[PDB]
Amino acid sequence: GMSQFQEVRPVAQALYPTHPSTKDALEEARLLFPGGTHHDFMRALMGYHNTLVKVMEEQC
Amino acid sequence: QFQEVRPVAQALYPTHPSTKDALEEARLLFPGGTHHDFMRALMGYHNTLVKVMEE
Ligand SMILES: [Cl-]
Ligand SMILES: [Cl-]
Repeated sequence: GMSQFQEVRPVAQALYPTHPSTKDALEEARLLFPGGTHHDFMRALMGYHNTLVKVMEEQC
Repeated sequence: QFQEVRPVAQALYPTHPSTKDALEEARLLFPGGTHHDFMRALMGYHNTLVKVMEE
């Protein structure tokens, strides 16, 4: 386990940006991680997307 | 290049059991650069998606 990563609840997180759209958020993430492949980039980001959608949906 | 992704499951891509696990899987794919930049990228996405989902 990588202990620098803790569970992030489906609420706004201070000290990190918020973008106009998921499109924009992907654009800005790609600027920070421009090297390495489009495939790996989407796997990383969409894996997070899918996970967060499931977490949000499963709550009450 | 990119298009807006709705706050729904994307069948082409994996799903993980927790946001910790999804961050770990993302860091395996992108081990370079600072923790700060990694989080700016991933939490920027988190914040954006949360805001759409919350209202
Ligand atoms: Cl850990
Ligand atoms: Cl890290």
